[PDB]
Amino acid sequence: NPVIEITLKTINNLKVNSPPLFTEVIKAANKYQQQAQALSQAGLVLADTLTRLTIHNGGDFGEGFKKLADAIKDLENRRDDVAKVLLNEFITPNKQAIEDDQKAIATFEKNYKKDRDQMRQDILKLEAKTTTPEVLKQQITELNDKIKESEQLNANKLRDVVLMERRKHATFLSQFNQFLEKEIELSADTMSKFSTNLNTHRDLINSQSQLPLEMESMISKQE
Amino acid sequence: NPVIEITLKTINNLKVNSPPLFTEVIKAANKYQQQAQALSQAGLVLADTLTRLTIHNGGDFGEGFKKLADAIKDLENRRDDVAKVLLNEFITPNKQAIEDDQKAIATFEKNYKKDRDQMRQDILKLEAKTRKAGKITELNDKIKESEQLNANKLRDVVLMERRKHATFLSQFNQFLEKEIELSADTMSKFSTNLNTHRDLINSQSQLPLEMESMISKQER
Repeated sequence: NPVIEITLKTINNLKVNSPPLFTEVIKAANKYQQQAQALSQAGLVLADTLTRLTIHNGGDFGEGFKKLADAIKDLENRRDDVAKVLLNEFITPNKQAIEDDQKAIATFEKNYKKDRDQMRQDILKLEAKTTTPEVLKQQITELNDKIKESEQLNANKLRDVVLMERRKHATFLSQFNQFLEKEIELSADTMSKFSTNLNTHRDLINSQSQLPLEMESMISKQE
Repeated sequence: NPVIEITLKTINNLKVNSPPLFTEVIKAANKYQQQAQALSQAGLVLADTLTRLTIHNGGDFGEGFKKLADAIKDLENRRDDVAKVLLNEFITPNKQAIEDDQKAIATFEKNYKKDRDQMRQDILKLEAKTRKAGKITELNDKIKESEQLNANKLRDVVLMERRKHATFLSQFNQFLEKEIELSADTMSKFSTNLNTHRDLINSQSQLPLEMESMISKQER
């Protein structure tokens, strides 16, 4: 029976195959998050070294260095927040969900054995409840009714478990989406910020051959 | 002489202050680049665990998992490219720049002194001269020649500092441009993933036709 076969196969997948595989994704995501924080902190140190350029270097270039430092700092702070989202919105909630689901499939399987065994019973007894054609008949149309009733249980239980699997997967994606949205946000902030620095640097680079006019104004004044 | 003092202050800054400050930037950047590679490698692992969900899970969700893993894989490989650009285009070239700039200000100072002194030896011998020759506008003029040797050397050294800072920014820009490129691809790819996920999530309570048809086939 195909209906029963897929039900059993879907049950095996959720109880046996799924929990370790999804748990590997969690471990992998947990490590990724840790490395993201590491990159974030390495970014802040870099930002600080750029700020320290402004100790002895003022003027417009000094302004550029400070502006570059502030941009990198702000972006690296936001990368940290991205890592936190992956941890708080995916890793921890899905870890809990993996275990909750693992218990839910145990229960469904129990009730599956029970309902199918209960159905086995009062079909045997309705079988073993068995001469005028108006007696054998209502014994026949009754046995068949219980079989059409058992068949409807198998199909209901197939729906129930297939939908249990789709709801598990949808929750997985729905939680992972929180990290994706924040990644998109960070990327958008990066494009917005780094373009302003590029524009500033380009004007700075194109002006490397001209003295600042407060430099000049000092030369004219000397007399 | 504010013209002269700024000149000495710029020689000192380029000679003494700047090289350790810029070297520290190179160091912090090398560390940043390495953490970026580590993050990239951890990402590849993550994309692998996602792909492995396809073994037992297929249909629409399985294909969703695959496209998610593929998206993360491409992006984390691009993050590695970005880290390379920072190393090959900024870290390595500016390391050489700092060394070269040290030789430059060294050579400059050698000639800043050599020329400034020889000027004094000439200016004294000339005021020493017309003293015993009136017993002289060339004096006035030669004095204005010094004020030109000074002002030129000031321009020269401030421009040396400007070129140094320009080169620094120009090399760093290569990395910024690649960060921007990575950000654009991230927005594009993840936006596609979100759209795929919305469809899947919205259809979690819908039994596939292949299931509905299998059920009906059992009744016959």
